[PDB]
Amino acid sequence: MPIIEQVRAREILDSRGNPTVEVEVALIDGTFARAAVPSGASTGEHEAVELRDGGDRYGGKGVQKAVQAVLDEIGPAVIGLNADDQRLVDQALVDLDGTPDKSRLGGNAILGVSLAVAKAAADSAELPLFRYVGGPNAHILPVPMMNILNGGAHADTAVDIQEFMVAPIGAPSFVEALRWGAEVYHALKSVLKKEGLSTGLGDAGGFAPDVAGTTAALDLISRAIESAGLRPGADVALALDAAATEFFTDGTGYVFEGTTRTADQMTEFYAGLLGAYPLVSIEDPLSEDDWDGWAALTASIGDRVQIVGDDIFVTNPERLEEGIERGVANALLVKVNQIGTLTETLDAVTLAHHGGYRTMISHRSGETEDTMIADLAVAIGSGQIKTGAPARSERVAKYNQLLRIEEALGDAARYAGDLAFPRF
Amino acid sequence: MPIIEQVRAREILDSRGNPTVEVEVALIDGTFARAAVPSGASTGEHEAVELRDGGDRYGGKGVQKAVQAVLDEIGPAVIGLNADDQRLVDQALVDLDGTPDKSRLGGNAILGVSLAVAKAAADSAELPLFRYVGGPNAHILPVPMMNILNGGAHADTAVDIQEFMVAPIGAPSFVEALRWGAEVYHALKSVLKKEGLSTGLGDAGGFAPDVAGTTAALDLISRAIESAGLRPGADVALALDAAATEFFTDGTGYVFEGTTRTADQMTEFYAGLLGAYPLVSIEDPLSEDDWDGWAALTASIGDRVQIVGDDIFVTNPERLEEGIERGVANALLVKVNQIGTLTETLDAVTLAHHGGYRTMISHRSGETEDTMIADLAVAIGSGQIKTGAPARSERVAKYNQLLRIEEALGDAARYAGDLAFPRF
Amino acid sequence: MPIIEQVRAREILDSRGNPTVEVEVALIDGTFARAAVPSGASTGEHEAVELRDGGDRYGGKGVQKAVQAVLDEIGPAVIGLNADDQRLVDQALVDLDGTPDKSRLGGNAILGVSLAVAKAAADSAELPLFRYVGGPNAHILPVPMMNILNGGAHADTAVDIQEFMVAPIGAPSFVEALRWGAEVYHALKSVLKKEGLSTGLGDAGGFAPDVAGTTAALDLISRAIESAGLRPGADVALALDAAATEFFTDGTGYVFEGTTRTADQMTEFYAGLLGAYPLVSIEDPLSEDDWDGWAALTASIGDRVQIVGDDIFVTNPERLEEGIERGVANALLVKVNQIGTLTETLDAVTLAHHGGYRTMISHRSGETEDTMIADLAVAIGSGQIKTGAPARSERVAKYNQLLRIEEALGDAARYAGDLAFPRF
Amino acid sequence: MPIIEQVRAREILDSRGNPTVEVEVALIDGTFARAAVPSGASTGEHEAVELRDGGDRYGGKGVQKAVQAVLDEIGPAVIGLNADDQRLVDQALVDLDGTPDKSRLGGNAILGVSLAVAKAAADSAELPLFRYVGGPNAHILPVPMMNILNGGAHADTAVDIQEFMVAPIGAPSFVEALRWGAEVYHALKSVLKKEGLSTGLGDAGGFAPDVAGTTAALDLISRAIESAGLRPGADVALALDAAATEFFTDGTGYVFEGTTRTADQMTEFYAGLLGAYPLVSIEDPLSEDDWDGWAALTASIGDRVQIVGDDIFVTNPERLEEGIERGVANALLVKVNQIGTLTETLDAVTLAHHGGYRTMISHRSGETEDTMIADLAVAIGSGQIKTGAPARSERVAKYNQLLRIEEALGDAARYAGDLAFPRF
Ligand SMILES: [Mg+2]
Ligand SMILES: [Mg+2]
Ligand SMILES: [Mg+2]
Ligand SMILES: [Mg+2]
Repeated sequence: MPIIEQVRAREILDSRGNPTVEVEVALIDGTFARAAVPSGASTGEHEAVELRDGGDRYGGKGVQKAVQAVLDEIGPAVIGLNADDQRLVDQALVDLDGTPDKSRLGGNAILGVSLAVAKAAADSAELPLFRYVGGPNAHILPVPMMNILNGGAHADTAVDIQEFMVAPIGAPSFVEALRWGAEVYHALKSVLKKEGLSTGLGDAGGFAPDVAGTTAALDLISRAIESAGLRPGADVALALDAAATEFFTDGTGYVFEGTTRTADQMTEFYAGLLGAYPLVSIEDPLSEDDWDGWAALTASIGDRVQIVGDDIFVTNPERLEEGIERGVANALLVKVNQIGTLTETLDAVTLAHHGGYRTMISHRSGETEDTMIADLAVAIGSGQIKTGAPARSERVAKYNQLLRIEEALGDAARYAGDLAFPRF
Repeated sequence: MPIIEQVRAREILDSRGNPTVEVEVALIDGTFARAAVPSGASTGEHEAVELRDGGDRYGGKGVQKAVQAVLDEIGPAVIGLNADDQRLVDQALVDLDGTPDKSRLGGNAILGVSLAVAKAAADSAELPLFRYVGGPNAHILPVPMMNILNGGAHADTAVDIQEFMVAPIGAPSFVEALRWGAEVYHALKSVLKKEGLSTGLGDAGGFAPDVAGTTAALDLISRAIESAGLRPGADVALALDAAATEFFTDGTGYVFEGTTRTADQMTEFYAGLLGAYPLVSIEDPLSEDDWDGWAALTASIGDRVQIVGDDIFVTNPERLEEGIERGVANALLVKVNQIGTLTETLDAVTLAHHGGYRTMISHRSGETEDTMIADLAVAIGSGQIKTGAPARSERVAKYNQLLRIEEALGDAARYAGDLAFPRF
Repeated sequence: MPIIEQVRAREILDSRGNPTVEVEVALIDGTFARAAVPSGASTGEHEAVELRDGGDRYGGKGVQKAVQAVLDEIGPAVIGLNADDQRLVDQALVDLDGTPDKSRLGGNAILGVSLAVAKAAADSAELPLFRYVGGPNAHILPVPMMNILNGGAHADTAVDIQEFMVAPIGAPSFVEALRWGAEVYHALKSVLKKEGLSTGLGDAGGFAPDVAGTTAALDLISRAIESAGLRPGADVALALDAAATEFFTDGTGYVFEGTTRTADQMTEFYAGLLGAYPLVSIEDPLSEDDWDGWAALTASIGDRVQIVGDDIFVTNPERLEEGIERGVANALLVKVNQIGTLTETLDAVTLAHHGGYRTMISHRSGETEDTMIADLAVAIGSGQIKTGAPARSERVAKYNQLLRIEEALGDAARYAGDLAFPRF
Repeated sequence: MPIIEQVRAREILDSRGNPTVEVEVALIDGTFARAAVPSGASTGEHEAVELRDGGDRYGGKGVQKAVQAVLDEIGPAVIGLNADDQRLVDQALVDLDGTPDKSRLGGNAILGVSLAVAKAAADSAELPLFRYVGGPNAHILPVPMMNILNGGAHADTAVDIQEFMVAPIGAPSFVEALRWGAEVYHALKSVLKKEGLSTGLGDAGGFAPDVAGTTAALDLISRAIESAGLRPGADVALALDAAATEFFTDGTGYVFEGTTRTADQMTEFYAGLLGAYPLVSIEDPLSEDDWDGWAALTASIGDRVQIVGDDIFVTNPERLEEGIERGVANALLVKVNQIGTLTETLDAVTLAHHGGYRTMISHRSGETEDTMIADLAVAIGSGQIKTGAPARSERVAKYNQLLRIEEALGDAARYAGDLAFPRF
């Protein structure tokens, strides 16, 4: 019954106003599903390749070639397959491209199809997406890791740390956790007026105030948590995405808060912040190929704090395996578009989970109205999601979808809360 | 649509000819599913309680009280629930019993319903059981851990080790792995005739030859592997279930091969066998509450060999958590009937997998024609199953079901093979 | 509507771990049915031929050639036929083979299809298999003839009689009859410990104790019946399968309990046991082509005791006709795989029933999880089944299926009990 | 699905213009079936009781009380039952009447319902009636036993033998057998004109010529067979229904061809005719309670000729059992209305078939347009039917239905031919 009958794509805009791919899949039983592909502002070196058109149109970021690839080549390869055979469909897509990085049809063309197929299979089975992907034990609502203040390559300030997140770990439920996050984001606006700092927003929906650096930024978020009537750490803890590749010079070191520092010095710095602040997680504290520094840092602070690989793993099973052997990080950031299929995303989660590593499902800078990642975070029981500040519908659509999943689960829902961060 | 409409149970016989519970669930959409409950010959102290009738009938092992509980109390609690809400159904069963060990309605009455509901939900979604429970990424065929020679409480011999298993890790596919296992079991019969040793079978379908002890038994299996044209270790490795509670005296020590030994001495013994034999796994090397010995042994040999907790964990999240904190074992044996629900089984797998621990899905001595555990092993991607020697349909029905799942997965199937045992 | 649309086979394992054929049939109305083929350890000379692959694989017992025959030749001959036309389908299979013994496609390839078609027709009619084959008057639950102690070619002992069965004839219902059988099998284990005799199992799930011979074996079973609180004969009677071909030399005589004896002497021996023991049935008391001895023996004791032809008839209408004319035996053992189709099985039953002969539906040494024979025994109202000891799911699956049929029939069920053996 | 929803009866006329019962049954799935009850001109003492109204209407033979019983009592007892549970339905009817002979609601009210239910179940299963009752092996077309010349209580002539039948045993198919029967009946009319004998018809559609007696009558039928171009015996054999109760005086003897004779003398007479004429069957050669004579006669000629019990058995399992023990007759006449249910009819067939006895399905003098008995004769593989001369649609409707069943069976049809009468 859930036989793929039709596949079409169109060019749409992402939350930053740049083009991205949207796919629709129709099954012979009348099932219709739609999936949209996110896009990162700055991409890892090792991510799957997005096909972009080049030329004058949309500053060269058009995706009419990806749309044409879905119609000319991918559609004809998957019509007649069963939508339930996700692995067969993703294999057919990977084999049809024939490149390691999906540079021929584009990670953007292939992921659209992989996701739309998974959605059509779940509709066909009459199961919500989280249940279809995760089975009947998918019930864990994740701690929302909300980026309410920006630095690094996301601003023109003194702050080299890219994202400052709040984590409402002490909340009893996801519905309360979301409210705590909202009320801290609103308090932080009011505190930014109090100090004459800018309340202008950036791409991920958080603030970019021109502050001294890392500790200044943390101090303001602590204020905001207290302003909201919540206790820092016990109620709302903190996390960073250093995105340290962005302030790394190839062969050279970490140009960080007006000094060049070694992997080991960055480590000293981070251990500093652990002592002074309620930190549950630090993502990309060192750069995408700094294999020895990462190993050193994990060994130094990995018992004290979740260490998350983003750019170093790019959701890539080959790269995560290298890090697990090397004792590199204790968590994986999961970005479906880094790898290009749902199948390869879940193989990477499996390697992580079976390996002792936690997962954090992540948005991209360039998001869509698509909420698949809220379903995915519950499906894999990550207990953690990074999908933005509680402002901008490309962020809030995910939180709204988590409210809906929590409601659907009833007394079966469990909020990960402090059990996501047992090192804290 | 998949609303529970009717629930009935009956008394049937298990593979040992003792009574057990069979449940049927009908949904309002016409879906009908049947599940049978296995039973262990010797049970752990901490396992969920089976309701048995007592009295003259079937040596007191009747289950007409469990059948009556399904009709009088459980049926009325779950009619009207949705079969897809496994967690809601299992919660309703656990709340209705109201005991920690399921001593009021019986782990046997509750598990029948939990399993039959999961089967009816999968039929209703039109998904094979492994896909419904594991999602579209369920594709790993497990290494069959085949018990071809018995000792301990399963014989009256000098052999204190309970089960001697072959593991066809070097096979390219599950279909070949099964054949390798069969051909080694058949070769071992012929080798047992050659030495005038008995070829009479026991409960798990393997041999119980009266041999010197552990090393004698290993030597005969090595012969059999070679007799089959396979290389010990590279093609067919070995595993034990010591079931060391069976030769443990409370407060006293391990009465093992004509000596009382300490946890540490047992450890010396096991490290001995690692050096001399291609061992991938040892299960219950020490007793169900020997928390300090287990920790010591894991630390000593856990890097060299999978260490499996059976009786020490009884598939119980509270007990597995205690072992993970204490650094006790690196794998969990998964026996649905030890805990009493599918929900609590998957919570225990989740704790294991997320914790770095491997899983091995297990049969019970008293099995049925039911093949749910073949589906479960693929659903959770355990990469390992312990469901008997390749003789007796209560064992072979599971292997036959794994052939069927492999065939259904097509080029999406992956055989766990040597990737199940990275320490070897 | 019940038009055969698809036919596929696969290689699976039987209860002895040797390969056998499994067939699936799909009808255009969405009906899906599965049937598995049993296999005998030692076969009659005149049985339908099993195709086996030869070569190294599985000791030459592979059935990939039978699987290929189902896909290459049988499938194409029966797609488009109506599943309800069993006789047309079986004729098409017999004509396509074109041999008298089914040596071209294999009795194993043809029976799989014949059985799977009958199952799909019954599902399509929405009738349980026993009702579809036997009509609305199929309601007689058979006396289970349970082989709890082995001799002959099934052991290396002094006992030349192959099977010693208990028959719970005085039971009020099949559910009680099964319990009586179980409780006698369990009592007999305990009595075998008491005498230091082995409790190791053989292929049919019974014991093979090294005892003096026939009378010794009977004495132990009588003890076991009494140990269970039942009266020998009135509650639990006895039956033998001598399988006398196994101890016959072509042209020479019956090498039986350390003497060569004539057909007439064997007869004297059997008449001896009738006098001393509550015997309801003796199967193959003389060899497969000893036409004159059989006639002599039937005339001598046929009024005192059921005499069953197994190897002499091989469920073959041509051979049963020869025996009915010659006054040879008063019952037929019915083994679907001896003849190769359901149609030819029922033609043989018809000849038997219309001829005054009773029928006993039989398992094979190599069984599957398939329970078709429980349905067949009720469908033809045999009042007698031989499907093993009440241990091993390849045996117990049949007894469990008889419990289910009894339950489905309600107050319409009748237990054959002592009305199966009017000579006793 | 095939749940009995509605049951209604009406009064209709039989082939003799007397009232009889017609029943309709509707199932909740929309299945509608109609059955009519035959009636015998002269009934056996032991037959099930027909309810008749008494009074002026239709000479007291009205059945409005039977119609009222179906609406007032039987309908309410069987609405809600499953039509497939024939045994449960027939039991409910037998229990509701509560008499041994069905004298409270009438064998006529109960049989209508039993038959209409069986028809509705077969429609619901989408199986022709013969296949639903007999299973997929129902394929034997019976030899038509055609009564072309009447005597006894069916005429006012010198002929005490009630029915003279032709049996086209040497025909290759039922379609040819029917034609042979027709052509002999037509030839016999022409031969009756040649001798100035009457060609006026009686109730069973045959001739009643005023001839000398038995041998005269046989001689005329032989002529007719030859006149048709067929060989007596090899092509068309003979059978009688003596109906000897009709010429028996209680305690006294057999007033037969102008003499009072003993059971033994009747026997001498019959053995006489065997020597002189190609006789395959003689029905009721002695009276309904002449148990010792019947036994004597069977022993004398039973090896030479089928001996059929009609009035002595009345299709009654209790009475057939008495005859089988006493060695009384070798065949049973099967008249559904003698017993009152389909279930009890098939129990009687089962006892017969399993007992070495043949069956002959029979019409009644008072028949309807109903053809159920053609289906029943194939369903039970009787190989013999007695349903009249090949004239009158109450007779020919059955033959026409056998043509239809033969056509539907295709190359699966087998004509019983000479295999119905192995003694000839
Ligand atoms: Mg990042
Ligand atoms: Mg164990
Ligand atoms: Mg035999
Ligand atoms: Mg008559």
